[PDB]
Amino acid sequence: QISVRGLAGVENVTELKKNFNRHLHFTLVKDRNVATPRDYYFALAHTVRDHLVGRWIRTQQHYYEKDPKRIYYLSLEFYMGRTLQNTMVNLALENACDEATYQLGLDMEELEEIEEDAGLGNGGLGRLAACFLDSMATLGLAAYGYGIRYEFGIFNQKICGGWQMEEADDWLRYGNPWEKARPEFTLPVHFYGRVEHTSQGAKWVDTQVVLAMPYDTPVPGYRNNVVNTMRLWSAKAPNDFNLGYIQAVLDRNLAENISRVLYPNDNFFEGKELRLKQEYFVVAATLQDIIRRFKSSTNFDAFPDKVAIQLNDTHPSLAIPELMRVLVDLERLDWDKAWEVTVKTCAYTNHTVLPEALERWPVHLLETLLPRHLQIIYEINQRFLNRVAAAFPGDVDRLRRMSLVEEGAVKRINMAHLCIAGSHAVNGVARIHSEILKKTIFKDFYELEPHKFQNKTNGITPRRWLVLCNPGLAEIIAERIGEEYISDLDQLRKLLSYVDDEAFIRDVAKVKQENKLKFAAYLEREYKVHINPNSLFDVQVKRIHEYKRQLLNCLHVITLYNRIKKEPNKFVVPRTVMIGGKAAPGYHMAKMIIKLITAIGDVVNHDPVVGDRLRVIFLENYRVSLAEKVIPAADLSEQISTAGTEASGTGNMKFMLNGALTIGTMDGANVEMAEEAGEENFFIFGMRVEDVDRLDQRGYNAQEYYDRIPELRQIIEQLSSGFFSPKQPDLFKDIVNMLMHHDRFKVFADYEEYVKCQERVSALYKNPREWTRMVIRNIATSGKFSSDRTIAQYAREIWGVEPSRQRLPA
Amino acid sequence: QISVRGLAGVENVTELKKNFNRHLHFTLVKDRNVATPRDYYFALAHTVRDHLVGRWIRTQQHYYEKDPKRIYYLSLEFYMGRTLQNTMVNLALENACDEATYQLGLDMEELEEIEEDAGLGNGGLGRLAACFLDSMATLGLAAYGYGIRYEFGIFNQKICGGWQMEEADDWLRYGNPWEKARPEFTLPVHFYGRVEHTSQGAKWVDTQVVLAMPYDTPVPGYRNNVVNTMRLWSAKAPNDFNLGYIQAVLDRNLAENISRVLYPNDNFFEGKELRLKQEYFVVAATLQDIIRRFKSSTNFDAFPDKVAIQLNDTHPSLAIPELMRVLVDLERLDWDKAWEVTVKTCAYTNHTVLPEALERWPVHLLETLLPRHLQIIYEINQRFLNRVAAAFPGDVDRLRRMSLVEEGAVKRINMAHLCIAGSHAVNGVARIHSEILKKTIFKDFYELEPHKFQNKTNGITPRRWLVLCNPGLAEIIAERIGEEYISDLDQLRKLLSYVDDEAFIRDVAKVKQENKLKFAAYLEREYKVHINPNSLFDVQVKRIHEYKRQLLNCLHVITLYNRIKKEPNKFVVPRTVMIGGKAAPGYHMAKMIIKLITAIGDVVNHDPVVGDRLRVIFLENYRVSLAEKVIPAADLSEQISTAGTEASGTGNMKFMLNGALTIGTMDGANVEMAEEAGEENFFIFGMRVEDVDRLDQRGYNAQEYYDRIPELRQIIEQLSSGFFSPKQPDLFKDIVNMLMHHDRFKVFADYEEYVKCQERVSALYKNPREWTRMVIRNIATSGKFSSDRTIAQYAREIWGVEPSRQRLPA
Ligand SMILES: O=C1NC(c2ccc3ccccc3c2)=N[C@@]12O[C@H](CO)[C@@H](O)[C@H](O)[C@H]2O
Ligand SMILES: O=C1NC(c2ccc3ccccc3c2)=N[C@@]12O[C@H](CO)[C@@H](O)[C@H](O)[C@H]2O
Ligand SMILES: O=C1NC(c2ccc3ccccc3c2)=N[C@@]12O[C@H](CO)[C@@H](O)[C@H](O)[C@H]2O
Ligand SMILES: O=C1NC(c2ccc3ccccc3c2)=N[C@@]12O[C@H](CO)[C@@H](O)[C@H](O)[C@H]2O
Ligand SMILES: *Cc1c(COP(=O)(O)O)cnc(C)c1O
Ligand SMILES: *Cc1c(COP(=O)(O)O)cnc(C)c1O
Repeated sequence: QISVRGLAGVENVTELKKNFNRHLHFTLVKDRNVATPRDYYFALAHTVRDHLVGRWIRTQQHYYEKDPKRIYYLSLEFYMGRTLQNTMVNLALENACDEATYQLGLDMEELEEIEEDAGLGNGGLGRLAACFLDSMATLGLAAYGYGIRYEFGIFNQKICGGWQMEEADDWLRYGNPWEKARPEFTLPVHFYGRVEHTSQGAKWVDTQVVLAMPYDTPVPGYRNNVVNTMRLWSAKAPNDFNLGYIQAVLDRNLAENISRVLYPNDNFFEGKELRLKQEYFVVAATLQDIIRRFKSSTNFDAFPDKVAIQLNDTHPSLAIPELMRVLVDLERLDWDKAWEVTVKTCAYTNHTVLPEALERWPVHLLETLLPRHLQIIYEINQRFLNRVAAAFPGDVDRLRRMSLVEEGAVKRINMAHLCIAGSHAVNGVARIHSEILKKTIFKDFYELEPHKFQNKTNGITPRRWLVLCNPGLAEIIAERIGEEYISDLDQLRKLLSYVDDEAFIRDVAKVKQENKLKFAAYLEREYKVHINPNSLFDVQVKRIHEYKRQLLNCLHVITLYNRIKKEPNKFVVPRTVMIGGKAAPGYHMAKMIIKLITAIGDVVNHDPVVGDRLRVIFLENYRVSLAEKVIPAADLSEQISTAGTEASGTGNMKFMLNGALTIGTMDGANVEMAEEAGEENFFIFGMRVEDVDRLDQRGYNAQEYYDRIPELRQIIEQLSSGFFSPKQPDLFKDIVNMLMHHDRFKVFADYEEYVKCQERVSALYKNPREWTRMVIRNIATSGKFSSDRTIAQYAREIWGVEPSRQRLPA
Repeated sequence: QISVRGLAGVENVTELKKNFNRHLHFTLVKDRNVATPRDYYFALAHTVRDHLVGRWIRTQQHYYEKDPKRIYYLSLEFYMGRTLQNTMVNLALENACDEATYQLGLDMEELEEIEEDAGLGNGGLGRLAACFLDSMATLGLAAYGYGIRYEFGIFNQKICGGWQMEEADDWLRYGNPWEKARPEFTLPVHFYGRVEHTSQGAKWVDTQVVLAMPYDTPVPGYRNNVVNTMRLWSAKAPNDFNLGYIQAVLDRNLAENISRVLYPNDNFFEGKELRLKQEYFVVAATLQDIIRRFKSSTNFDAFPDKVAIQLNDTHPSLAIPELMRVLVDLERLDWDKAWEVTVKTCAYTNHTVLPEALERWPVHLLETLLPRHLQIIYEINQRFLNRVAAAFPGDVDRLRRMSLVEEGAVKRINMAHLCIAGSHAVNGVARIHSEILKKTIFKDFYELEPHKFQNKTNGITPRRWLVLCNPGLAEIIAERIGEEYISDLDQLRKLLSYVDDEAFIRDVAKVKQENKLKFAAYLEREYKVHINPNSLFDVQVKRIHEYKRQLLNCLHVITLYNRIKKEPNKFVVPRTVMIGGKAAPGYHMAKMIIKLITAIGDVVNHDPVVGDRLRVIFLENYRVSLAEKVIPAADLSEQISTAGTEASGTGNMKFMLNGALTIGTMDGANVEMAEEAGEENFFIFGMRVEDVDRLDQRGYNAQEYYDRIPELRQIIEQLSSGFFSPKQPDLFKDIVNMLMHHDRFKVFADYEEYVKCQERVSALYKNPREWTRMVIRNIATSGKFSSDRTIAQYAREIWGVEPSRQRLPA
């Protein structure tokens, strides 16, 4: 059909069809008379994975021969989504497979919808990991993702009576065709025990063993024939484990629990033992692998020339004391040399602002679980604090603040402090966030080692997030400027010369309208609800969090509702307001916000006076595959975090790329997005970071806003009085009480400027042509936010390797 | 190489080779430079399973079109062993694959040794199930095996310091290439709840749901293109299960524990809840499947014309009340009609003599776990006892003895009683055992319903147990009489006309000698121990059990040792005595016997005066694949159970087929074996059943034997005094004490006649030609003990179906 989806050669289609029927028969053991859509999807998945195999083997072979420096991306989360379409895009098979399946009487789009998301992440951090792998493979880097193969990913969200219920994400039930088990590369991991000191140094003994079994998933680069590896570890009990008989076998589950389930907290630290086990497990098994591969090229001076280990937040911070443990206790390097090697090898990305998201592990946990690592951490602290004392003599307070050990009723290790000390590079994930790291939470560290601190602004892969999810927009762009932009997104600037082309204006608005029609129909088919597709699609999708201020949005929505009721016969620009996102199961307030959203919907969507002028939709089970559908359909992107709380954001970027205007605070990458597009082409409102700091000094009194803003007071009274909860009048008292007395995120402070700015959005939408010209200005300046740019900067400025766009042979 | 292994056509070999390299690449994702023997085995396994696929699909298709009566073999155990060689034998691929692998530079025999046993059974009962499936497929019956896919089969046995240690049998670690998951045919199974009575009848409510997910394994018939199915169920938690969050997900393991582990007791009932859950789980899920298939051909009169359900002992006895529950409560048939259908559908094979092996479930367990089933069982009992009262009026004692409910401190359901009442046929597994069922434990039932009681003497499949394990013997037989005997084993009688052929005598003894050489070398390679292969191979392999009297054998062994020491310079026929078998983990006495065996070995095998004249070897980890090696290597088969305790035995048959003479009691199928071969051609010793009964009436006094037999007294004194345990003098006091005061199996009573009969064995072995002529007489009359004969009798006399030897099209 469309050009960026590749060729459908007659040989190619014929071959795909015969291999599809071979797999249906031999692999699935079905005949065509009993197959279901699910079988057809599996037959297709196996057919496509076949084209990965040669490329994967030759790639891994090439890395063994050339021996380049190897990048290890350690993360506890990889939010991969579906693999089938991405594989077809990256191998230029999409049209051929479409054609092949079409001649077998099947609709490929319908088979694609059968694939489960690999939901091994919570949101932004996990998804960044996934975009990174894609960009690492596309830029020909010898890169490996390492993590945990959780049996259960992020829970499936049901809404029952307007409340979130959680169900186990049994993503492996039907099998994962994209993974290859490698039980032959199974490795031991140790826990508990104790430390013996000898003449020949320290010895970690009487440990419990858990086995780590790797599953490899291929990561195809974009049309370069590169296929990198994502290796995920699974926990298995040793066979002499606990070894009356029956109970011993059943207790194997205690060890295997380590890889059972993803912790579902977004920007929240929960200090549980099982989580610490998860962190050590991926670190211990990964480092053994790294070292094994290094030794197949007794001398570790070259280690940092052959190995970069990137830590995705502090979650794998134990890689630092583990690398030391291996080098000092097993390889018998002296401390100072081992440490040099460790620092030159490791680099730490911070993804975190909020104090309650910083990992601070109680010492008694580390003492029991990882006794040698705690000895090593203490030794790191002492040597580190000795350098602080020498540089800042007499500054005893600095010593207290910089210590890796926090004093308290419970002593804790500050894993962030461990990462800065133990890494040659520390970066944040957007310019304003990297500035905040230097000015506030890591000021002291910055003053000691200024050279370590960098910025690497985040990005998203334009393969999944343009070509894949929005083929029609990719196409009209490729019509004017060619295909090359897909791996070089800066080329979208060339679209600025089409900003006054009537035909391009028509095509951009046409694609948007088709995306809306298609998403609206998706809502009817799968969830029986009727949206006006000529309305403005106002969408806020991201995890449910106080700092992301879904509640500010709710206040806007209720304001529009009250304005319509006061003046029912006045014209207003119609909106479909859609909010979606999961709340962490233990976050009471996030769960209340979801409930308020659905409660608002029940009032607004059933008011006859409102008509189709205002609709409020809670989008259930927000995940990667739903993002691929709703983001191309959106007109307005809501990026409305309180200034200084969103480290970067990446949703923001996905929307800019996909033809929606942004309403947002000067937070995270919003700042850079506005700077790229021009402030005139962005709906910026509200407090800056500096304003928030001024408000904090004089004290945030929410009451002042309630007293001065009648529209706002009206809303608080409706919430309190049970306008939105007739049967439980007091349902939302916790929301009111928090907004009035304990709002860390200053929702009321931004309320007035948000409502005003929302009016400017409405006014522009009234003028389709100028709306669309502004969209073009956004798409055309979104180049910077390619994860290819991000990864090239990581490669050049941290890892010391040169990216490449040159294809391996096919 | 040899003829019964099929053709190696040039097309066929070329094709096998290319498919082996395709699977190595595409399936295993390896290149030839990094593959290990294990990869090669997997590539071969996938290549061979490919030839099963067409046959499996067409077979299952044919059964849907022809709609024959369907046989359901329900068992908690299927002791399958390895699948690769059996598949090749049954598809006539063995020589082609040999040739294909040979030209790739690989040794197929070495790849075969990499396959794990599927050890989903304890011994005889499980293995009979496996032989049955093979014979059902070979005889073209529309037959299905149903059971549980245990994650852990029978434990691996290590000997440490002469003691059994158990390790978890992680048979699935590397994947099972022979199974196909069918998660799409997942079915619910209910537990707990309670019963509500309504107007519309009884309702089972508030249940816990466990899902049953089927895995299908193909069962190829012998060269007929039939491929039947073995369907094994796995337990999965529903996704709303237990649904803080983390703990709920971890507790899914409670439900999945149902299919986690095989209970490792041989002829012993252990009344645990988890075992009862296993029994209901396979029954509930299987019956849903049976019924679904029946309904795709509201009227159940035809059900018994379209369905036979065979119960492998009482383990799936709940099929009877479950079938009633479905017919009465869900299908709303009246009781009497449902019952008729149930009786005509079900048939019960008893495998059990020993009182401690009979299943008697406490009522309080059934009350909690399966409340409706208990109501139904009680209703069955009442109606059954009403028929007893009418037939035997006034015989109140008979009522007590025949009740399904046993009265006691704890009330119990006698599952055997439930099976007789609820089945149209009840059979034992050898003539003498079926006679004992009619004369003692089920006398009362026999007098009520004489027509229900049958004999079906056991058998073994000559494919695994001759062709596969002993190709050289198969070949010399095929040289004289052709190939047809492999599916018609009665044709071995034709070998009687070769009993005085010098060339045949030479070939039979040659094959035996080659098997011994090969087994001896296997002992050196894998277990570093040096056996004289010119010695007589005296072997007793079977589970460790007091009733099987390994201890009698030990007494013989110690007697030979003491005779050598008394008269060191006298000639004796050299022996290698090998005993192997697992003990149940909780069976203290079985574990002591193993220890005594190794203790005897430590004395005898290190005595310089003994030389290579006597060796005692404990064969570690006895299992199906070890049986395939040692049974062809044996000269003397030890079948020495106390008369009346071995229901049948099947080891006995495997040895007769493979060219060993039998020393045995008139127990089990030993009686029929002797009758077939002639008593002159068998080493029969010891008490008959009648003798044991006489001894029981007057009282078994072990002391009398100890006082009258000096040789025996000497042995008891050595055991007591620590001759065999120098560092722990009293180690074996529990063995002595049991033999002297509490021997249920009357070891001393058979001692004298056993030693005498062992002397006759030694004397015959001194005359190779006459030894071998006797072997020929044994092999030649072993036809009856084919499981093809057994299954044909089940088909004709119980299931009402006609077997067939006609091939499906290829
Ligand atoms: O989406 C994100 N999640 C986390 C984060 C931080 C700490 C955690 C601790 C425990 C568990 C999960 C955690 C997740 N940080 C985020 O990283 C994205 C990628 O840089 C940024 O775009 C987001 O602004 C930022 O919020
Ligand atoms: O389950 C399996 N997955 C793959 C496989 C093959 C190629 C791939 C290419 C790309 C990504 C994933 C891939 C996975 N091979 C399989 O290995 C199992 C263990 O060896 C076998 O039991 C399966 O029959 C076989 O199908
Ligand atoms: O090998 C056998 N195991 C059992 C058996 C009986 C009751 C059980 C109860 C619980 C668990 C396992 C059990 C096993 N019976 C046997 O069946 C074989 C097949 O008919 C016979 O040849 C054996 O003589 C007989 O001993
Ligand atoms: O793991 C698998 N086993 C088989 C399979 C195919 C043919 C067979 C023929 C006979 C016996 C067993 C058989 C098993 N197919 C597989 O199904 C998985 C689930 O659909 C896929 O993920 C695997 O990639 C694929 O290899
Ligand atoms: C990109 C993405 C996120 C991160 O979005 P933010 O708006 O930056 O919080 C979260 N979840 C999913 C499913 C995504 O695709
Ligand atoms: C045949 C067989 C048995 C049964 O042997 P008996 O001597 O009848 O107890 C037990 N275990 C294995 C491995 C077998 O192959």
